[PDB]
Amino acid sequence: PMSTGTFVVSQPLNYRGGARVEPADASGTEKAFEPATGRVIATFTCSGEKEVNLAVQNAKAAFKIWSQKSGMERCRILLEAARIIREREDEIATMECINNGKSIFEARLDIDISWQCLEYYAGLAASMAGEHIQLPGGSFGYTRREPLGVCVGIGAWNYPFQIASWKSAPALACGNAMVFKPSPFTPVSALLLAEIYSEAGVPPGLFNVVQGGAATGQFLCQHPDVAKVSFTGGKSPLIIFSDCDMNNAVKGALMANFLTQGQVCCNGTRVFVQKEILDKFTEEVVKQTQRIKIGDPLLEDTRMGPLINRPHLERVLGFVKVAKEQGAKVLCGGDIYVPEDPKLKDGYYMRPCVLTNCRDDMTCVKEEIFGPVMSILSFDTEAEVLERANDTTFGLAAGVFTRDIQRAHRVVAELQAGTCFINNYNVSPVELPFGGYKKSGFGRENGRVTIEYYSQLKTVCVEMGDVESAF
Amino acid sequence: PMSTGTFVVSQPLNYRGGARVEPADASGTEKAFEPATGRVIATFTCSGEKEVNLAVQNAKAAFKIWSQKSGMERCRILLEAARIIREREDEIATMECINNGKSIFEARLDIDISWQCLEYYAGLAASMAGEHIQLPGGSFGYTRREPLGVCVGIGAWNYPFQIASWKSAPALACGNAMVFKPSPFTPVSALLLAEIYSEAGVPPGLFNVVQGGAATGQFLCQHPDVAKVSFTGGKSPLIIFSDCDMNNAVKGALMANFLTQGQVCCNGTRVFVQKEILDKFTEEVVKQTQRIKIGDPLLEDTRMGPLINRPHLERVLGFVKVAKEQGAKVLCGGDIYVPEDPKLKDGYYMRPCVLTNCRDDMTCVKEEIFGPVMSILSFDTEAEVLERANDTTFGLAAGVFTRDIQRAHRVVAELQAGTCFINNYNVSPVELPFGGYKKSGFGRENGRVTIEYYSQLKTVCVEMGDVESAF
Amino acid sequence: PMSTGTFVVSQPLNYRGGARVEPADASGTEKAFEPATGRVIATFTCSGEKEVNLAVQNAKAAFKIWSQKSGMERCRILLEAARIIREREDEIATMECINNGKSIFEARLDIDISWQCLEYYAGLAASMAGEHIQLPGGSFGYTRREPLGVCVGIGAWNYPFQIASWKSAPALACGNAMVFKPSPFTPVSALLLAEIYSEAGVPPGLFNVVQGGAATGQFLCQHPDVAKVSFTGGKSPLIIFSDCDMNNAVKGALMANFLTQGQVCCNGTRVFVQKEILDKFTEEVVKQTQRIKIGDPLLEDTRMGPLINRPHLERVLGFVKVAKEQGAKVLCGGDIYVPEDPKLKDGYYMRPCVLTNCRDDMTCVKEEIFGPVMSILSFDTEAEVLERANDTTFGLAAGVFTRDIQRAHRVVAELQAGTCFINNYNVSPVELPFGGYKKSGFGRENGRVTIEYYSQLKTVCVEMGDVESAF
Amino acid sequence: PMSTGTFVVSQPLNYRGGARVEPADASGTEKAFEPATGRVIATFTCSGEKEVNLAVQNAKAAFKIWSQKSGMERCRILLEAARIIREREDEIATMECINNGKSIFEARLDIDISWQCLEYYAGLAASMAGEHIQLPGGSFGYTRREPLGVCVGIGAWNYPFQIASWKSAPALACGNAMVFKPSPFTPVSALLLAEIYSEAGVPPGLFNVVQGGAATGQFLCQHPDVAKVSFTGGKSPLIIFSDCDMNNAVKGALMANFLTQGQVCCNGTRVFVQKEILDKFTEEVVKQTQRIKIGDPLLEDTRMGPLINRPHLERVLGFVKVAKEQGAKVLCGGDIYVPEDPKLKDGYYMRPCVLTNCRDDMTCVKEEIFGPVMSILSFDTEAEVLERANDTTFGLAAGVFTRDIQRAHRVVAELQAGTCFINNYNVSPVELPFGGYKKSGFGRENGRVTIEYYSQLKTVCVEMGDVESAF
Repeated sequence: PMSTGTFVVSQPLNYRGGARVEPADASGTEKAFEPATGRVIATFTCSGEKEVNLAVQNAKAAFKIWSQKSGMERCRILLEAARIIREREDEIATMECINNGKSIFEARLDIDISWQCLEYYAGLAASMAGEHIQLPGGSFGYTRREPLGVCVGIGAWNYPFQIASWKSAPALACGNAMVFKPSPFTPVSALLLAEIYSEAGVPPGLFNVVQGGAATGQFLCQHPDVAKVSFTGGKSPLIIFSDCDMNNAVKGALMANFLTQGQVCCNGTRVFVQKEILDKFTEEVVKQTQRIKIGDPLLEDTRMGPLINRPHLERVLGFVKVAKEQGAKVLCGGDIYVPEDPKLKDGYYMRPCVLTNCRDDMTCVKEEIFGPVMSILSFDTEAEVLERANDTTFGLAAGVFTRDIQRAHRVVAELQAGTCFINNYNVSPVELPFGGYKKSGFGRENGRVTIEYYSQLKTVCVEMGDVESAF
Repeated sequence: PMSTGTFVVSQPLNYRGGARVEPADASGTEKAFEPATGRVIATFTCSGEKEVNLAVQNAKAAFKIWSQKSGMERCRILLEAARIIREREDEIATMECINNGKSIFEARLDIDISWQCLEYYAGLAASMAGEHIQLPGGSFGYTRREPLGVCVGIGAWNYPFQIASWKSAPALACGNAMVFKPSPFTPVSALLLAEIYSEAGVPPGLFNVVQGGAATGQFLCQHPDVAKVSFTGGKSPLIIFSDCDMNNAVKGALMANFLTQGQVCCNGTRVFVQKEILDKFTEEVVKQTQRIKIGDPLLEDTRMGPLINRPHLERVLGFVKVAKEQGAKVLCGGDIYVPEDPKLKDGYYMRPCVLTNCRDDMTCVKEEIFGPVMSILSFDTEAEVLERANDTTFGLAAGVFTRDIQRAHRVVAELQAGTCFINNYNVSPVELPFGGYKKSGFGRENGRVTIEYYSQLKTVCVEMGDVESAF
Repeated sequence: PMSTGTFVVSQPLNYRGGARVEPADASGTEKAFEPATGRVIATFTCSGEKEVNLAVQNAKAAFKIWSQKSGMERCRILLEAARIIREREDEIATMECINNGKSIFEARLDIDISWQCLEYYAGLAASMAGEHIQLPGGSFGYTRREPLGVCVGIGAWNYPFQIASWKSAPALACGNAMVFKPSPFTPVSALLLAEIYSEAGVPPGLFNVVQGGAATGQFLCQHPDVAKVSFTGGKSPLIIFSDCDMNNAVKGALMANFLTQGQVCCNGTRVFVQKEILDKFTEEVVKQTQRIKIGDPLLEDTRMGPLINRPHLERVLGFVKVAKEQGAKVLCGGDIYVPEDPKLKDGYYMRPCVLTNCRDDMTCVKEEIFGPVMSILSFDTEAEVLERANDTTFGLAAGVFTRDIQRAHRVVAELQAGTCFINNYNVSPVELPFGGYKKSGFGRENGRVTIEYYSQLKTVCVEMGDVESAF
Repeated sequence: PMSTGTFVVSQPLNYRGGARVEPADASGTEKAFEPATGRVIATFTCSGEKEVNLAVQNAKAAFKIWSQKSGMERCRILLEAARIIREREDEIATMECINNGKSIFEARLDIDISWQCLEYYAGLAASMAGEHIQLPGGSFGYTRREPLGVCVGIGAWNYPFQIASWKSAPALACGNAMVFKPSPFTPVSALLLAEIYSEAGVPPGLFNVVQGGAATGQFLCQHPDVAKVSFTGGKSPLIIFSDCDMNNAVKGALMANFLTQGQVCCNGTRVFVQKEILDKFTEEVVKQTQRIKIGDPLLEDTRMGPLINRPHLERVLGFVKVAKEQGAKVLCGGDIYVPEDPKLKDGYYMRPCVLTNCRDDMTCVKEEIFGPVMSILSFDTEAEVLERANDTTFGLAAGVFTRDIQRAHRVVAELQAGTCFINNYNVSPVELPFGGYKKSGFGRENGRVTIEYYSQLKTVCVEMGDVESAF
């Protein structure tokens, strides 16, 4: 029932004690946009010290109720929330599209990851166990993972609903309360999650929302009743060898660069192509790039939406200008795009860019752009690429395309990237295990480790006999 | 063959590439003492930036060799190290006593923990595995725990050999190298571990030692080739109820206060005693305290050695003076002790102190002393104690003495302490699981969690089929 | 909308390919009853060899489809099944009462365990992973837990819907098909589960139901295409010491003996009471037993329903007759009960029995009755009870009532029972972890172990280098 | 110090109470041989019912002591046993060859796995923990893995010392005793393990040895005080595709067939070779097979020793005769071998056999020979091999040789074998994880699962509040 060019926020954008509330305090005002049209969908207040304290106080009170509930009870409520997310999926997805600009196609995938996340941690809540140890003379020791208390979740604008779910679901599962601060660019979708938690049966104040930027963030970090804060080198390389499957290598390169309008750090933007296939590959990539459907993100066939902001679009367009000044050849795009739909005339659109004759010294190769810009770097040998792509940090991903699996594993072994892809590339947030493949699951280690972030181990030792005095 | 009043360091105190070396660069000079006699056992150079660089560079080189060895090979070496520590135990324990001042009796327990710790992480090294996940169409995702590289360990003076062992054993078991900076108070024992690692078969420079203070520490933290750095409300309460086992409560109180000369934060120095037993308990506690054998730490019957240095002893005596000014009754000790052996005359000795008529407003009750000082606070009800001991942080321990186990579990539940003891109290470092009970073992969570600190998870996704393009 | 004295089966009681079917081959005929009224609710054919073959062949085909689906897809379906069980709970619970005779109070608790069980194994399906190991020279090894194929589940009459869910949920979560053979006494409720699995989206034939007894069972076990079969000394002691909480000890004794009409092996029927409290306890237990509401199991206030069938009721009454012949004093019950409601006149009712002056030589003390019969044995010392109750097997449970927790732990340590209760008793099936406490959860070991029963570990080794020939 | 043609057993071959004993009771007599010479090294008594009882009663007494020792103490003893095995390795390995006939080369590998096994389970013993669960109102539930009691380990003749170690280490690590029955062919080496356990500090009776056959085995299974018994369709295929690395494929085929004189079921004896490379491969395999050094197993350069005994050697030669009658071409070997050393003149030697023009209808292809016999079957397509090798059971292994990894993984997926090898083949016992690769480790799952086999989970529930009565 919701469409592009019509949405306007009509309710308060903070959320405390199970209801939408206006900030009690100001730390500034921000404007949220519909990137597809360039319309202001909200002029909202950033939360001040007093508003931040009301949220934390109200979450501390909920924490006391929720932490005392069983893992079984907590699981029940989180599984309900996942069911509500699943039922209201298209409504949630369209709202994320309206405010962020990603295609409905990509918003649905992010929403899926969100309710899957909830189910996973709900399951972990119901199956949590500590250790029990036997001590001589009937004595014993035991451990328990306990919540920390009020957790602060800091959002980002690229995956607003998903970052909200990903932070709250494990924190809540362990028995914590959370005060969530969305990115000021994207305030809207986090409130849908807040409402859903309430509807599911979460105690009022367990999941609170405070809008604001840096000042709000500082107030949250400095708060004495806040237990923990959950925040959110060379760029991600993609190595294409001459022996690879060309069609799959091209598909992978496009997915690596133009999903989420290339606005993510997990994007494999440094495309190293072997000299022999270099000409054939570039020809095919440009042909395919020029065919990407740009327009209204609510349209099912749209694959490229607008960029997050006008400042952001301008910054990306500046990278393109610097690249051709540094000697790169713009094969296609990197120009402002004006869509055929008149309602989209002032949207933050640009044609996806493919740059060739790229060098390691270039700032477009050295720096993360956060726009749809592919840098094609030519290479000759396996030793050369490994030497050129060594500067990759653990926090980044990497992709390798070669029919030789000895070569593939050898390249992956030497690469310092945390996530490596052989004959594929997935653009998925860092938190998601196994490179965010659809039918992957989460394994057990991801959950165990993220649970440890939102908890602490309490140890109890019960002496059944007499004390062994050294004195 | 080694005794008190005779030891003098005759070799360099830094350790690089399998040998004792002298600092290349200097950041100051320090004096290490024999606390039992007050003798200078070493005048050593604090490592400067160039010395810190040589250590990290030599360890970066060792890591490259060691990380490539199998977990089985790494286990083999760490098990040999444990065997050597076990064989050379008395020699290591006397060295620990000479520089630190703890009784031989307590030093042996710390050396036992140290070789047990190596055996544990050796075992984990041999049994480490990542996850394997199945993906549609014969594709698969998998994970590997990888070492980080060069890790920094920062020693403390209260458990020198044990802290060196505790930080280096997991770090090395993951495939990392380590540059260790002992407390400048206690430089000696870390070199015995250094030598043992070499003897066990560790590649040269895998476990390096840099002496120094804050300046050396800063150069280590600021070093770009350093992957990780492992560093070392109210104080620990002990609640004695009128229904408890008096003899066990007294034994527990003495252990909680006078082990390691009361110089640890783990010590349960805030002793809350119920009004009825208060008189009977204090009488027994003073009787038992006055019987603690003070003297040469290398003597088998010694239970109390000297304090770490003269500044620390003076600071502790200052606390006692302020306490009697604040209105506390010194029941015994808190005075400088002159041992009967003349060689021990300038040792940092004091009689263990018992203070009564203590208040929550007193600085001796509010502040951690790091000396043998017991503060006895009278209480009337269970609600009162819980309200008075609520200010305890998670990093601290707590002890409860009551014959009513419902009362015991109720008290432990309300207490915020990370380690709670029912009808006992163990003074053991926070790292040690299950309150450091002698025949406890480590369980599996401790090892798993500490391994995660010294490692990182690498994910590889192997696509067996074709790429599913969104475009 | 469903009530006692009106239900009659109107559909076939076998289930294959997503529909109810009449057995293709016979192995006899059975009659299922409404124990509350003594009415025949069904006359059904026991499955023959050809019918058993059709169900295993059908399951083998569904297995091939299901085992190829992802853990995530399997989880989705199982969570839908749990949702449907939860929605249709009262309808399932009344059906369980109608055929089995347990109170709706207990029936609801049984249906709760069933859908909780489903959710737990759905969660495990989505998080399943094998191991990944690194081998020298880039080679690697990995494991995968694979389904077995067609699994066979044998039902029991005391927990019909619960046993069906408990066996099918883990088997299905792994990727197996299941042919389920309910107890001929209770054929009805398993078909509600089979219909729910279908409704949830399970492939036709993944959960097939074959009616029959021993012959049907043998054919299933003998079948070559059946991977695995899941089947359904002294008796469970309850030790009441003179120092215990009398009211809690009485409540625990009633729960331990008269839940599920005392028709389970988990029942703590051997009640050892210390000489001093023996008189006081017996007086209170009889007073409380005589207050148990016997009647229509569909009534909310009913705590005791009828016994499974007339043969069973007669067998239990026989035990009571032998007991008074052996010298026991029937304090209350053990007599045929004729309920006030005329529609229940022909139901399998008896008054719950309390026997005193019991001896270890008595057959009522030596043998499991499977009826509401409590045997009170007097005892004098802790050493005496431990000697008299030592004959308890690991498969049984045990209960201890004492205010002294050292005594409690000492008794539990010496007892050979697999499940021990201190100051409580739960009557729960063996499969359920942590003595089947409400708000316990399942922990992680239970699920892990039961998943291992329904799966097998496949190992794959990928050689990346050259083969190291011994020759 | 020990050499071929000189060894004679001079001590009793049963072991009870920390000493070698003569069986109390008999069930026949057997002769043990030196397969290299054909000499009788022992004429020993098979254990009767009374001897089996004495061993069990003795073990039961040591269990009571050992089960009460801490996990830490058992670990210490098992690590000592591993150290003694490691020190006395060459002595144990020569004894293993003397009686079994495997090459000292392979015997040393067996002995390595043995002491590695002990270390792994020693580590698990020290780190064992149960679960702890929190229940409402301060109540709690906890689990503990307890030993079973007296376990029985049945030996095999192909890995005598290794099987003894593989069964005794997890049982003893769990707190059980074990009564071990070696294969009557190989009685000697198990006594070396028995002696070592004693020397390490194991209580007398912990690891007892009863010599005997099937009769002795039955007595052990039938014994009422025995808790558990640990016992020892087409054959293992090896698929060589035309696209593979020929030299590696040949090496792998020789390893798969001629290691342990081809006397194991894990040997990949069904060698399917693609029509194109068939001629080239056969030529190379025969060339390499003819170069295998047959002789004194104690000689360092020996790769093939004699077969276990005269009957086995004769049975294998019979298979070769039937094969050429069925139409197979003996390319090399399958003939009695007379070694140049005159002391080995009556040893059970034969030349390793290579058969070509093999059919699926042949008994040499259908049946497991347990001798050095390779059956080369020609094939044309991938679909054909998968159809011909489908009959492989889960208990068997499989090997695939192809440069195409998609093909390799596709073949491995379709194969029903429990262990699959890509571009390699390891002949290792089933118990060993990750196809028994040298620097593999055991991972965590293997140990977890073999501990569960030798233990039972005891659950304790502590009620802190009031009993919730249904009545």
